[PDB]
Amino acid sequence: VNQKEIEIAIEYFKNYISVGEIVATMDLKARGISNPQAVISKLIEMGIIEKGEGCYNLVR
Ligand SMILES: [Gd]
Ligand SMILES: [Gd]
Repeated sequence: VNQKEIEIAIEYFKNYISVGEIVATMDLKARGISNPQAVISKLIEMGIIEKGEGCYNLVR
């Protein structure tokens, strides 16, 4: 997973606190992330975001 892509996704979830799986996937691809699934998994691993039911929440 690319480091610039990690920084792009982090900034995205900071501005969008709770976002659905499908909107997040669409919006991350729009900001140049071809594989948002991989970046999202890494952000969960890092404790940046948590996964609910088809929704991602910024841990804070
Ligand atoms: Gd939780
Ligand atoms: Gd959760």
